Parts: sequence; C-alpha cells; structure tokens
Amino acid sequence: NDWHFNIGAMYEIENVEGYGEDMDGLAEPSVYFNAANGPWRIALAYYQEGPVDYSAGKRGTWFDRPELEVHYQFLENDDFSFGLTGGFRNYGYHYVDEPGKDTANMQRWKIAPDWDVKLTDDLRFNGWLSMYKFANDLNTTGYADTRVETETGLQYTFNETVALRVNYYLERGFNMDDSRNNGEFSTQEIRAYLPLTLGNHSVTPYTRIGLDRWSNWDWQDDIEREGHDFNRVGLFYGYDFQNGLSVSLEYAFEWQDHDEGDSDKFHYAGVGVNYSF
Ligand SMILES: CCCCCCCCCCCC[N+](C)(C)[O-]
Ligand SMILES: CCCCCCCCCCCC[N+](C)(C)[O-]
Ligand SMILES: CCCCCCCCCCCC[N+](C)(C)[O-]
Ligand SMILES: CCCCCCCCCCCC[N+](C)(C)[O-]
Ligand SMILES: CCCCCCCCCCCC[N+](C)(C)[O-]
Ligand SMILES: CCCCCCCCCCCC[N+](C)(C)[O-]
Ligand SMILES: CCCCCCCCCCCC[N+](C)(C)[O-]
Ligand SMILES: CCCCCCCCCCCC[N+](C)(C)[O-]
Ligand SMILES: CCCCCCCCCCCC[N+](C)(C)[O-]
Ligand SMILES: CCCCCCCCCCCC[N+](C)(C)[O-]
Ligand SMILES: CCCCCCCCCCCC[N+](C)(C)[O-]
Ligand SMILES: CCCCCCCCCCCC[N+](C)(C)[O-]
Ligand SMILES: CCCCCCCCCCCC[N+](C)(C)[O-]
Ligand SMILES: CCCCCCCCCCCC[N+](C)(C)[O-]
Ligand SMILES: CCCCCCCCCCCC[N+](C)(C)[O-]
Ligand SMILES: CCCCCCCCCCCC[N+](C)(C)[O-]
Ligand SMILES: CCCCCCCCCCCC[N+](C)(C)[O-]
Ligand SMILES: CCCCCCCCCCCC[N+](C)(C)[O-]
Ligand SMILES: CCCCCCCCCCCC[N+](C)(C)[O-]
Ligand SMILES: CCCCCCCCCCCC[N+](C)(C)[O-]
Ligand SMILES: CCCCCCCCCCCC[N+](C)(C)[O-]
Ligand SMILES: CCCCCCCCCCCC[N+](C)(C)[O-]
Ligand SMILES: CCCCCCCCCCCC[N+](C)(C)[O-]
Ligand SMILES: CCCCCCCCCCCC[N+](C)(C)[O-]
Ligand SMILES: CCCCCCCCCCCC[N+](C)(C)[O-]
Ligand SMILES: CCCCCCCCCCCC[N+](C)(C)[O-]
Ligand SMILES: CCCCCCCCCCCC[N+](C)(C)[O-]
Ligand SMILES: CCCCCCCCCCCC[N+](C)(C)[O-]
Ligand SMILES: CCCCCCCCCCCC[N+](C)(C)[O-]
Ligand SMILES: CCCCCCCCCCCC[N+](C)(C)[O-]
Ligand SMILES: CCCCCCCCCCCC[N+](C)(C)[O-]
Ligand SMILES: CCCCCCCCCCCC[N+](C)(C)[O-]
Ligand SMILES: CCCCCCCCCCCC[N+](C)(C)[O-]
Ligand SMILES: CCCCCCCCCCCC[N+](C)(C)[O-]
Ligand SMILES: CCCCCCCCCCCC[N+](C)(C)[O-]
Ligand SMILES: CCCCCCCCCCCC[N+](C)(C)[O-]
Ligand SMILES: CCCCCCCCCCCC[N+](C)(C)[O-]
Ligand SMILES: CCCCCCCCCCCC[N+](C)(C)[O-]
Ligand SMILES: [Ca+2]
Ligand SMILES: [Ca+2]
Ligand SMILES: [Ca+2]
Ligand SMILES: [Ca+2]
Ligand SMILES: [Ca+2]
Ligand SMILES: [Ca+2]
Ligand SMILES: [Ca+2]
Ligand SMILES: [Ca+2]
Ligand SMILES: [Ca+2]
Repeated sequence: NDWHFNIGAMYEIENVEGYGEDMDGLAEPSVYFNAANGPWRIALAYYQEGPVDYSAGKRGTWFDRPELEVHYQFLENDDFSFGLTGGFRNYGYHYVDEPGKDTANMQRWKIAPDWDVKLTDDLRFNGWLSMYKFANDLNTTGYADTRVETETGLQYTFNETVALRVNYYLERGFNMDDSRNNGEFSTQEIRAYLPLTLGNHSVTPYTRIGLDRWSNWDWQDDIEREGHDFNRVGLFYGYDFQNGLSVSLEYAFEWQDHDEGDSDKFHYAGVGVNYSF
C-alpha cells in the first residue's frame, strides 16, 4: 500500500486577436482529482471551453467535458518504464446562434501507451502516443471519428538545475468511415523545453516549431486542404510550497501564418493550484 491524492483547479485563456470566432477569447475553467495506489492511478476531471463576449456578458457555443481515466504501470525501473492509460470523456455542446442546432453529446474513448527508457546516465528516451475514437453526434459536432497523437523524444540532464527536452509531436484527425468528411487535420511539430530548477521554483522556457500542418474545416465548399505555419514560444513558472500545495503560471505567444490568409496572433494564459495529499 499507500494511497496518494491530488486535487486542483486551472483557469486558462486562449485567444486569436481580433473578434473572430473565439470572440474575446476562449476561457476554460477546470477542476481535477486523482488517486494512486501503487501501479494504479485513477483521475477525474471536469472542464468547460467556449468563447466569451466580456462586455455583452455572453457565451458563444461552448462545451463541458467530464472525464475519467485509469492508468496502469506495467513496469517502473530506472532503466525502463511502460504504462498504459484508458480514458473516456463526454463533450456536451451548447450551441448559440447556430441555426438548426441546440445540443449535442459526443464521447471520446482513448487508449495510450507511455514509456521511458534510459540511454545513458544522462540521456533518456520518452514519449506516449494516444488513439482516440469519437462516437456520437459527429455531423453536428463536426469532429472526425478518429485521431492519433504523439510526443516522443529525448531528454538530457546537464545537472540538478538544468535539463533539455526535444520532442517530435504529431496530431492527426481522420475519419475511418468514408461517409465522412468532418474536421480532418494534421499537425507535426518539434517541441523543445528547457526546464530550470532552483529550490522551490521551476521556470521552463519552451517553444514549438512547426514542421507541417493543414486543416480542412471548409471542406464542403472548398475540398482541398489549407496549409499553415505555426510557431509558439512560452514560459511556464511554478512554485512548490513545500506542503504540498503548489501553483503555476504560464504564458505563450504563437504566430499563425496561413497559406491563404493574412496571419494571426494567438495568446495562451493559465494559472493553476494543486494540493497533494
Ligand atoms: C471519490 C472520492 C474518494 C475519497 C478520497 C478522499 C480520501 C482522503 C484521505 C486523505 C489521507 C491522505 N493519505 C492517505 C494520502 O495519506
Ligand atoms: C472552487 C474550485 C476549486 C477547487 C480545486 C482545489 C484547489 C486547491 C485546493 C486548495 C488547497 C487545500 N488546502 C487548504 C488543504 O491546502
Ligand atoms: C486567487 C483566488 C481566485 C478566485 C477566483 C474566483 C473563482 C470564480 C468563482 C466561480 C463562480 C462564478 N459565478 C459568479 C458565476 O458563480
Ligand atoms: C497575476 C496574473 C494576471 C495577469 C493576466 C494577464 C492577462 C492576459 C490577457 C489575455 C487576453 C484574453 N482575454 C482576457 C481578453 O480573454
Ligand atoms: C487559481 C486556480 C484556478 C482558479 C479558477 C478555477 C475555476 C475552476 C472552476 C471549475 C470548472 C467548472 N466550471 C463550472 C466553472 O466550469
Ligand atoms: C474533478 C471531479 C469532478 C468534480 C466536478 C463536479 C462535476 C461537474 C458538475 C458541474 C459543475 C462543476 N463545478 C461544481 C466545479 O462547478
Ligand atoms: C476529503 C475530500 C476532498 C475532496 C476531493 C475528493 C472528492 C473528489 C471526487 C468526487 C467526484 C465529484 N462528484 C461527486 C461531483 O462527482
Ligand atoms: C473515482 C475516484 C477514485 C478514488 C477512490 C480511491 C479512494 C480509496 C479510499 C481508501 C483510503 C483508505 N485509507 C485511508 C486507509 O488509505
Ligand atoms: C479498466 C480496467 C479495470 C480497472 C478499473 C480501475 C480500478 C482500479 C483498482 C484500484 C486498485 C487499488 N488497490 C490495489 C488498493 O485496490
Ligand atoms: C466527473 C464528475 C461526475 C459527472 C458530473 C456530471 C456533470 C456532467 C455535465 C452535465 C452538465 C452539468 N451542468 C448542468 C452543471 O451544466
Ligand atoms: C461513472 C463516473 C464517470 C464520470 C464521467 C462520465 C460523464 C458522463 C455524463 C454525460 C451525461 C450526458 N447526458 C446523459 C446528460 O446526456
Ligand atoms: C487501460 C488501463 C490499464 C488496464 C491494465 C490491466 C491491468 C493488468 C494487471 C495484471 C497484473 C498481472 N500480474 C503481473 C500480476 O501477473
Ligand atoms: C477505455 C478503452 C477503450 C479503447 C478504445 C481506443 C480506440 C482507438 C481508436 C481507433 C479504432 C478505430 N476503429 C473503431 C475503426 O477501430
Ligand atoms: C485493455 C483495456 C481496454 C478496456 C476494454 C474496453 C471496454 C470499453 C469499450 C468501449 C465501449 C463500451 N460500451 C459499449 C459498453 O459502451
Ligand atoms: C476508463 C473508464 C471507462 C469509462 C466508463 C464509461 C462511463 C459512461 C459510459 C456512457 C456510455 C455513453 N453511450 C452513449 C455510449 O452510451
Ligand atoms: C497521455 C496524454 C497527456 C500528456 C501528459 C501525460 C504525461 C506522460 C504520460 C504519463 C502517464 C500518466 N501518469 C499517471 C503516469 O501520470
Ligand atoms: C538510436 C540510438 C539510440 C542511442 C543508444 C546508444 C547509447 C549508448 C550507451 C552507452 C553506454 C555505455 N555503457 C555501456 C558504459 O553504459
Ligand atoms: C538518431 C541518430 C543518433 C541519435 C541517437 C541518440 C544519441 C546517441 C548518443 C548516445 C551516447 C553515445 N556515447 C558514446 C556518447 O555514449
Ligand atoms: C531522432 C534523433 C535525431 C538525430 C540527432 C541526434 C544527435 C544527438 C543525440 C543526443 C546525444 C548527445 N549526447 C550523447 C551527449 O547527449
Ligand atoms: C488540441 C486539438 C486541436 C486541433 C483540432 C480540434 C478538433 C476540431 C474538430 C472540428 C470541431 C469544430 N468545432 C468548432 C465545432 O469545434
Ligand atoms: C529526438 C528529436 C526527435 C526529432 C526527430 C525529427 C522528426 C522528423 C520529422 C519528419 C518530418 C515529417 N514530414 C513528413 C512532415 O516531413
Ligand atoms: C526520437 C523521436 C523520433 C521521432 C520519430 C517517431 C515517428 C515519426 C515519423 C512519423 C511520420 C508521420 N508521417 C507519416 C505523417 O510522416
Ligand atoms: C535533448 C537533446 C540532447 C542534447 C545533447 C547535449 C550534449 C551535452 C554535451 C555536454 C558535454 C559534457 N561536458 C561538459 C562534460 O563536457
Ligand atoms: C518541462 C516541464 C514543464 C512543462 C510544462 C510546459 C508547458 C505546459 C503546457 C500547459 C498547457 C498548454 N496547452 C497545451 C494546454 O495549451
Ligand atoms: C515568472 C518568473 C518568476 C521568477 C522567479 C524565479 C526566481 C528564482 C530565485 C532563486 C533563489 C531561490 N533560493 C533563494 C531558494 O535559492
Ligand atoms: C529551449 C526552449 C527555450 C524557449 C524558447 C526561446 C526562444 C527561442 C526562439 C527565438 C525567439 C524569436 N522571437 C523574437 C521571434 O521570438
Ligand atoms: C530556438 C531553436 C531554433 C529555431 C529555429 C527555427 C525557427 C522557425 C521559425 C520560422 C521558420 C523560419 N526558418 C525556416 C528560417 O526557420
Ligand atoms: C537534437 C536532435 C536534432 C533533431 C532536430 C529535428 C530537426 C529535423 C527536422 C525534421 C524534418 C524537417 N522537415 C523539413 C521534414 O520538416
Ligand atoms: C532544439 C533542436 C531543434 C532543431 C529545430 C529544427 C528545425 C526544423 C526546420 C523546420 C522548418 C519547416 N519548414 C518547412 C516550415 O520550413
Ligand atoms: C528519426 C527520424 C525518422 C525519419 C522520418 C523522416 C522521413 C521523411 C519523410 C519524407 C516525406 C516526403 N513527403 C512529405 C513528400 O511525403
Ligand atoms: C499568482 C502568483 C502566485 C505566486 C506566489 C508564490 C510566490 C513565491 C513566494 C516567494 C518566497 C516566499 N519566501 C520563500 C521568501 O518565503
Ligand atoms: C512576491 C509573491 C508573494 C508571495 C506570497 C506570500 C506567501 C509566502 C510564501 C511562504 C513561504 C514559506 N516557505 C516556502 C519559505 O517556506
Ligand atoms: C501563491 C498563492 C498564495 C497562496 C498562499 C500560500 C500559502 C502558503 C503556506 C500555506 C499555509 C502554511 N502554513 C500554515 C504551515 O504555514
Ligand atoms: C509566468 C509567465 C508570465 C510572464 C508573462 C510573459 C511576458 C511577455 C509579455 C507578453 C508579450 C506579448 N507579445 C508577444 C504580443 O508581445
Ligand atoms: C504575476 C506575474 C505577472 C503577470 C504578467 C502579466 C503580463 C502579461 C501580459 C501579456 C499580454 C501582452 N499582449 C497584450 C501584447 O498580449
Ligand atoms: C501570465 C499568467 C496568466 C495567468 C492568468 C490567466 C487568466 C487571465 C484572466 C483573463 C483576463 C480577462 N480579462 C480581464 C481580460 O477580461
Ligand atoms: C494571480 C491570481 C490570478 C487568479 C486567476 C483567477 C482569475 C480569473 C477568474 C475571474 C474571471 C476573469 N475573467 C476572465 C472573466 O475576466
Ligand atoms: C479542498 C479539500 C482538501 C482536503 C484534503 C485532505 C483531508 C484529509 C485529512 C488528512 C489526514 C487526516 N486523517 C487522519 C484523516 O488522516
Ligand atoms: Ca484547448
Ligand atoms: Ca481573430
Ligand atoms: Ca478573439
Ligand atoms: Ca468589446
Ligand atoms: Ca520542488
Ligand atoms: Ca478547404
Ligand atoms: Ca482553400
Ligand atoms: Ca502545409
Ligand atoms: Ca501567409
């Protein structure tokens, strides 16, 4: 035995500047709770996402997203670790001035291997990969029935204060049922992180470098895919209290170049707390 728990909350913001589809930005509140006992770990989350008009005081089309995940660690050694996560979410949508739409419920099932393997005293290879099935209101939801996503690479530890991580990242959305159509996309990036450790402070500068990316949200009128270049930099800061409440702040800017398109400017901001017990 022994049980250990974490509870926490996050508020985050995502916003393409201009009063576009995300009006004044996407605001996203969430709470989560998790519980671990040796090889088992179980996690609950609730989270909402939708655009906001702050002066009008209004939400646009938004969803909430309750979630359950259980993870089993098959093996954990300094030399090797392999674990597997099952999960499930419901995305409950509430439409606002979308003609012929009110409500929808779409589920998402995921299986995800995860691994860590020691290369030398200082260098490790780690990653996970997830496979997702979306299930119910796909035509009104406009999601694609299937997607894969992975982040995998190398981590070098220089000392107790500095480490570096480079990852390859991929996200692909695609439909295995050819009667669809909706929301296919593909993103590939390299992400690099430079975590820095001093006492109770973690500050980590990071960046994502675009490799290749396309979307086709307008497929019904324009069936060819739109290409993009995105590059992001950000900074994460956290502080441990040491008891074990901890808090964190994060900010990132992203340049969004389109092939057809004037470019966009995107900001992400977030704060969170949690408490381990
Ligand atoms: C569905 C909720 C499950 C109840 C979880 C609450 C248990 C709190 C116990 C705190 C004890 C701290 N402990 C055992 C980790 O040392
Ligand atoms: C209002 C929803 C937020 C609830 C999520 C929990 C936030 C962190 C909990 C605060 C720490 C608890 N405490 C006093 C034992 O440290
Ligand atoms: C540093 C503590 C920050 C606390 C921020 C306040 C949390 C928001 C409370 C949610 C309730 C919103 N409301 C009024 C619609 O019910
Ligand atoms: C102490 C933390 C407070 C700093 C808050 C920084 C504000 C970021 C503004 C992002 C703009 C998007 N917004 C708010 C209009 O949705
Ligand atoms: C300081 C950490 C985060 C503060 C704000 C956290 C808001 C969490 C609220 C839980 C989300 C559920 N709900 C109903 C608001 O969507
Ligand atoms: C993280 C475990 C689940 C706790 C969240 C409560 C279930 C969803 C109910 C909707 C309102 C969420 N709430 C109370 C935080 O605002
Ligand atoms: C000592 C209690 C600490 C509070 C956190 C543990 C409860 C989280 C799990 C309850 C799930 C929330 N619910 C009931 C709305 O589904
Ligand atoms: C659905 C969320 C899963 C969390 C449930 C795990 C709670 C187990 C509580 C047993 C704790 C017994 N104790 C205090 C002696 O450790
Ligand atoms: C989906 C696979 C079935 C597993 C469902 C999740 C339940 C986890 C069991 C927790 C076991 C913890 N323990 C040994 C203290 O009982
Ligand atoms: C994971 C927590 C257990 C299930 C909580 C049920 C909340 C799911 C969302 C339904 C909408 C909630 N509501 C009416 C406050 O918006
Ligand atoms: C049994 C615990 C599982 C927690 C996560 C499951 C949330 C499902 C709630 C969705 C309810 C939507 N509904 C039925 C109102 O349309
Ligand atoms: C998707 C969540 C992971 C569920 C994995 C199922 C648990 C397998 C545990 C079997 C342990 C067998 N063993 C090693 C004791 O012989
Ligand atoms: C909670 C465990 C459930 C795991 C389900 C994982 C689904 C991965 C999606 C790809 C499957 C596509 N499909 C339906 C044609 O087979
Ligand atoms: C390797 C562990 C995988 C977990 C087994 C998959 C069971 C869940 C299958 C998803 C659909 C479940 N259903 C039809 C009852 O809703
Ligand atoms: C890894 C945990 C497995 C999640 C258990 C499933 C909970 C809710 C299932 C609701 C089924 C939804 N629907 C429409 C397919 O019936
Ligand atoms: C799995 C997709 C979510 C990305 C963040 C997860 C970090 C790597 C996976 C760790 C496995 C989960 N667990 C319980 C060991 O923390
Ligand atoms: C794709 C190749 C991955 C790199 C693997 C090569 C790592 C070299 C390990 C050197 C180990 C030295 N030794 C035996 C003393 O430990
Ligand atoms: C993918 C092509 C080469 C990259 C493989 C990973 C790095 C190999 C370095 C392992 C360490 C070798 N040595 C002799 C310094 O220990
Ligand atoms: C997919 C890997 C790309 C090939 C390029 C990697 C070459 C350098 C690998 C890092 C090893 C340097 N070293 C041994 C000190 O850490
Ligand atoms: C982190 C995932 C980001 C990439 C794609 C998100 C899935 C969107 C699929 C189409 C959904 C359209 N809409 C506006 C209803 O969300
Ligand atoms: C250890 C660092 C891992 C980085 C390895 C570099 C990934 C190469 C990506 C291949 C390019 C994909 N494609 C087909 C769009 O060009
Ligand atoms: C050490 C990390 C190296 C990254 C290699 C992992 C798989 C990358 C190749 C995926 C190519 C994607 N695709 C098919 C769209 O080109
Ligand atoms: C995550 C990618 C791996 C980057 C590899 C970093 C190479 C470190 C070489 C440092 C040389 C060691 N030193 C100072 C003793 O000379
Ligand atoms: C390397 C240790 C620190 C890693 C954390 C840095 C990035 C955290 C990303 C937070 C969430 C941003 N996102 C993907 C939701 O938009
Ligand atoms: C948002 C960035 C915040 C910057 C705070 C970083 C300051 C680290 C101070 C290191 C000194 C810690 N100390 C005294 C325990 O050694
Ligand atoms: C290893 C992660 C370090 C975080 C990223 C640091 C920024 C490096 C990229 C150059 C930034 C150029 N500029 C002005 C367009 O931002
Ligand atoms: C901070 C690591 C070095 C990053 C260098 C690549 C940054 C990509 C920014 C736009 C791409 C322009 N290009 C091809 C000249 O790099
Ligand atoms: C530290 C290891 C160095 C790996 C750095 C990864 C950059 C290679 C670029 C991958 C493919 C580039 N391209 C053009 C296919 O997108
Ligand atoms: C921290 C080491 C990472 C090295 C970064 C490698 C940059 C790969 C070049 C990407 C350029 C892709 N493209 C086609 C948009 O120019
Ligand atoms: C560890 C690196 C693995 C090698 C991945 C790089 C494969 C290059 C793929 C070239 C694809 C050309 N294209 C885009 C026309 O298909
Ligand atoms: C909204 C940001 C919350 C950050 C609060 C945490 C600040 C770190 C406290 C600094 C040091 C206190 N100390 C160690 C001198 O006692
Ligand atoms: C400049 C940010 C203000 C910091 C907020 C006040 C909380 C004080 C931090 C408690 C420090 C206790 N500590 C970690 C020395 O043991
Ligand atoms: C960073 C946000 C400010 C939250 C306040 C931080 C609490 C610091 C210490 C918690 C209580 C510690 N205690 C009672 C032993 O001193
Ligand atoms: C913990 C991170 C908090 C620091 C906030 C980041 C400082 C940079 C200010 C945002 C710059 C916006 N931009 C790129 C449009 O100039
Ligand atoms: C508590 C740490 C201090 C918070 C710092 C807040 C400054 C971030 C503002 C970034 C927004 C700049 N802008 C409007 C060009 O995007
Ligand atoms: C740089 C860290 C950012 C932490 C705060 C994230 C939440 C910001 C709250 C959104 C601001 C809304 N507002 C005031 C523009 O209307
Ligand atoms: C530095 C502490 C910041 C705590 C973050 C919680 C503040 C955001 C919650 C209030 C909502 C503000 N908003 C986005 C409606 O303008
Ligand atoms: C925001 C809710 C935070 C509550 C977290 C912890 C409550 C559990 C009590 C700790 C241990 C005391 N006792 C004997 C039950 O173990
Ligand atoms: Ca998001
Ligand atoms: Ca805009
Ligand atoms: Ca906007
Ligand atoms: Ca306004
Ligand atoms: Ca610490
Ligand atoms: Ca198109
Ligand atoms: Ca087009
Ligand atoms: Ca492209
Ligand atoms: Ca352009």
